Amino acid sequence: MIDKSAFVHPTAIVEEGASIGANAHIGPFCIVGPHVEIGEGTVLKSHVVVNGHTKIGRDNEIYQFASIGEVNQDLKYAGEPTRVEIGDRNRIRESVTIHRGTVQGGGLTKVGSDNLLMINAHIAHDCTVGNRCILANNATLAGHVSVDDFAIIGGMTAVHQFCIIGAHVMVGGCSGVAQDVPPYVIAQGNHATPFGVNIEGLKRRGFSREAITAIRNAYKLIYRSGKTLDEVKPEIAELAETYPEVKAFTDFFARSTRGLIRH
Amino acid sequence: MIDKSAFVHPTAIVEEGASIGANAHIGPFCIVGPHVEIGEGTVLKSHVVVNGHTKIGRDNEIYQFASIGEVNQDLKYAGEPTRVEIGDRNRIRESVTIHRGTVQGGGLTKVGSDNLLMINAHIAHDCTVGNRCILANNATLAGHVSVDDFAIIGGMTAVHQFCIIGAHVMVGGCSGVAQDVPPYVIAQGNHATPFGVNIEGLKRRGFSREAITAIRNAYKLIYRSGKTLDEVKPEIAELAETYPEVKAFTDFFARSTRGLIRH
Amino acid sequence: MIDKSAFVHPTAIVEEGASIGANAHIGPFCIVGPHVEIGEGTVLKSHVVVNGHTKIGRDNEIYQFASIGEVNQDLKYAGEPTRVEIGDRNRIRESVTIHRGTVQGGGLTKVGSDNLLMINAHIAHDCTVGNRCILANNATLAGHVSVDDFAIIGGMTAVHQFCIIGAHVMVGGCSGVAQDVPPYVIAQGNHATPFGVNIEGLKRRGFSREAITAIRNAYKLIYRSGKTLDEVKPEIAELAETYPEVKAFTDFFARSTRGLIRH
Ligand SMILES: CCCCCCCCCCC[C@@H](O)CC(=O)O[C@H]1[C@H](O)[C@@H](CO)O[C@H](OP(=O)(O)OP(=O)(O)OC[C@H]2O[C@@H](n3ccc(=O)[nH]c3=O)[C@H](O)[C@@H]2O)[C@@H]1NC(C)=O
Ligand SMILES: CCCCCCCCCCC[C@@H](O)CC(=O)O[C@H]1[C@H](O)[C@@H](CO)O[C@H](OP(=O)(O)OP(=O)(O)OC[C@H]2O[C@@H](n3ccc(=O)[nH]c3=O)[C@H](O)[C@@H]2O)[C@@H]1NC(C)=O
Ligand SMILES: CCCCCCCCCCC[C@@H](O)CC(=O)O[C@H]1[C@H](O)[C@@H](CO)O[C@H](OP(=O)(O)OP(=O)(O)OC[C@H]2O[C@@H](n3ccc(=O)[nH]c3=O)[C@H](O)[C@@H]2O)[C@@H]1NC(C)=O
Ligand SMILES: Cc1ccnc(-c2cc(C(=O)N3CCOC[C@H]3Cc3ccccc3F)[nH]n2)c1
Ligand SMILES: Cc1ccnc(-c2cc(C(=O)N3CCOC[C@H]3Cc3ccccc3F)[nH]n2)c1
Ligand SMILES: Cc1ccnc(-c2cc(C(=O)N3CCOC[C@H]3Cc3ccccc3F)[nH]n2)c1
Repeated sequence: MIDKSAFVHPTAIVEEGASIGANAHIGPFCIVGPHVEIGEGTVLKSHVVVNGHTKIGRDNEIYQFASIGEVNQDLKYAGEPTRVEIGDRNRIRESVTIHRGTVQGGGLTKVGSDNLLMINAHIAHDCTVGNRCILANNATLAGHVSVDDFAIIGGMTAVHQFCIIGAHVMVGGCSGVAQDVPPYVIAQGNHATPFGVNIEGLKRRGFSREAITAIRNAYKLIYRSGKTLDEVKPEIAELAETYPEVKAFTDFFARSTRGLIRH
Repeated sequence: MIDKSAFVHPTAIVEEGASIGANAHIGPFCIVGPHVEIGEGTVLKSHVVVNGHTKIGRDNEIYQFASIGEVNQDLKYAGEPTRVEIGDRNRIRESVTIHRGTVQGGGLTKVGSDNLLMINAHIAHDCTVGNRCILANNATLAGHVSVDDFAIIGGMTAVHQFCIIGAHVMVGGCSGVAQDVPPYVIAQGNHATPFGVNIEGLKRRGFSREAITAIRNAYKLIYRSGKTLDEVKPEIAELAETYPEVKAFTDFFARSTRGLIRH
Repeated sequence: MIDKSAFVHPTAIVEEGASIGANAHIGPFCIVGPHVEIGEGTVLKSHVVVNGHTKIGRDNEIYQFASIGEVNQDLKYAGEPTRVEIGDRNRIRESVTIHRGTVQGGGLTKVGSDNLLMINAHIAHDCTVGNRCILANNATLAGHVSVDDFAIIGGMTAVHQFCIIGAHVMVGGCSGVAQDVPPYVIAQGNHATPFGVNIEGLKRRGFSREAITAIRNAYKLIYRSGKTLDEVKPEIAELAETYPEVKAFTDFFARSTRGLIRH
């Protein structure tokens, strides 16, 4: 159902069954498939393809030549009716691609809210992007990658399948990420290695002096103490008893499957 | 001539003289030039530009915002009527570009069959891509590059002009290839260097234990023996007398013009 | 005003107020905003978006899926009416993006004449590109970058914000530029470092033997003498008293804000 207050350009092709919310705008030469839902106030500028079983939230801005919901590039995919979910107030720039999930990977590619996906960023099948993230130009996620809240990935950088980019991470440009990046960490290189705590990001986001200190101490446990990760996990959990921000490490360790990036 | 069983969307622009085969599908807002031939069952999803003297085989899937047959980026090119040939059952993803040849380089850009060209892959003028290859996102070939059968090139990787990517090669992501890559070799880095035989690929493709052993021994001759390439060529040819798979090296050496990638 | 000799395809959407010059060509499915000016003989092939306060010169060739004048990606930008200027005889290839300026950065993104911007090159807000430059595929400029006359940037290479790529520079592919590159210098790597004078480029462009020698001597002052930049500046200025080509260094030093790339 197309809301009576939505605008659908006469050259756009919105297939019967698509749901277009109030005050949405479907610009010229857009294609919107029959299983697409576009939330209130979302704008497709022009020349946008949205198809598949794809739900898009409110107040998104999707720029020309983006492809949202499309068949993924996993050779295992065979046409099953998988899904994309995109939240609210995202800015999805020219030529961005966001691909539907695979049955094998759980069936869902998900993007949260308030993200900035720059030109030609790629969100592969079964990726999970959180809130307030930035993918710079040509930042490329293989399948099943997690980009956690507030994480930022610099231009030309690619991430190997299943890797986790932890919350508040900053990955430099021109980098290649092959393992998991703990929350709060700066990473750079080919392959990417850790370069300390993203102190400036935490400062700007209202983390206290005490919390940043505890996070730096947890970083030192992981990377400077010389202990094994198995040894430091209970020490990090102990630290989190006083500084709850440190629990992000514990939660991340439980999800990590590829080991941590290391010097 | 447009086959009576082809579908041409009313918004597509197929110029008189284009040949569109049985059960092909030309989606919305596609442009097809008058010297284009599109084979039986091939689909142009939407927003595809195909022009030049360009022949496309059967059962291809070409995704939105791809540009096939276009004027190449070689400053030497002056508008001569050069050609593109594309085979069968390729998957050519969003924003892929495949450019026509140059007179100077032989007049022909060629792609075989059963290839997967991921988002924004670039096939420059006078390139030759074989069968069953994979170019991952943003993989970029300069002019005159050969990508031989079954070779795979990882995301963000670029290849310098005239280089050969040998059969069954695996080039990692985030790499820059400046010299020729012998068949069966894993290559990675900036600039790319060899990292052994692509054993897993050969195993999956039905190579025998004996053949893989011979290929590993030829690899050692090239890279571990410490001899010159001129010395090892007859030794590799001798080995190929028993193990025909090793002849791939001989054939490659004869085409190689840039020297081999080396540690 | 649309010149009576301009061609505007019936499927193109040229908003009232756009200025389209004599013998310009606006191809199918192009969108041209009301504050756009397109000069005599310029061609938009098809599927081109041009908007914003954007002035484009004569005899340009702009290929499909390019976005010229669009809202920039700087989170500081808030919709102010900033500008793009593009000169004459540029070749702007598929998927190139050129974004409008920011008030904070001066309000203007500028491109000169006779440039070749290859597939998916990115010109960010407030960049200044000169004349006769080449950006290869996926070459990506952050905001406020200067690319001076005749400079060339190889494929997959990105440039950090505010950096200057000096006149006649050659930056290799697969590189990441984080500081300023003096005129006449070859740069390569991640991060990019200097590799001597671009002798072949200067030779082809009519620089004299004496001028190239003086430029090589200025390069040695900067990078081989072991002196500080403050010491070498008057020595370079002294050299420029005889060889005016060396004044390019002086002019560059005055603009440089990020320090020079260094071994
Ligand atoms: C420095 C870091 C650089 C990172 C660069 C990342 C670039 C990502 C670009 C976006 C891609 C994304 O949209 C799709 C994606 O990631 O799909 C894959 C899917 O996430 C995965 C898991 O579910 O499975 C697949 O990847 P795998 O590598 O696990 O696939 P595979 O095991 O089927 O191997 C694919 C090909 O590689 C060959 N191969 C494999 C291993 C080997 O050792 N040698 C070899 O040749 C093999 O013969 C086959 O032809 C999937 N691929 C394919 C081609 O099917
Ligand atoms: C770590 C590896 C990274 C690899 C990255 C590869 C990225 C490829 C992107 C796709 C490009 C492809 O679509 C087109 C292509 O490759 O064309 C060229 C064509 O394959 C070639 C051969 O036939 O000839 C040309 O390349 P060359 O480098 O040989 O050209 P040229 O000799 O004319 O030089 C081009 C410019 O470089 C300048 N130059 C050259 C040499 C030098 O030492 N310094 C210098 O400034 C020279 O002044 C001129 O302005 C062609 N180029 C141009 C710009 O005309
Ligand atoms: C090896 C070299 C690789 C280079 C790769 C370059 C890729 C360029 C791709 C094209 C981008 C271009 O079109 C737009 C652009 O460059 O805009 C920026 C604008 O040129 C700049 C100056 O005017 O300002 C901005 O960059 P900054 O990095 O200065 O921005 P910021 O200080 O607002 O920080 C942005 C985010 O980074 C976070 N941050 C910052 C610093 C830090 O230490 N940690 C951290 O997390 C911070 O929380 C915030 O969410 C602008 N960005 C944003 C996202 O607003
Ligand atoms: C020296 C160095 C080393 C590695 N990388 C860089 C580098 C990377 C970006 C870049 O991609 N950015 C996108 C546009 O906003 C500007 C910037 C913001 C940003 C930074 C880091 C990660 C994600 C981001 F969004 N700029 N310089 C610089
Ligand atoms: C550790 C490491 C080092 C270098 N590179 C990598 C790396 C490269 C890719 C990648 O580009 N792929 C495309 C999507 O399918 C997944 C994968 C398949 C693939 C691998 C290699 C070459 C071509 C390919 F198609 N993933 N990790 C990883
Ligand atoms: C060995 C090495 C190291 C670093 N980089 C390379 C490398 C880079 C390009 C490339 O991007 N080119 C675009 C297409 O014309 C061909 C070439 C011209 C060119 C060269 C350098 C800078 C800008 C350019 F336009 N080819 N090889 C090679």
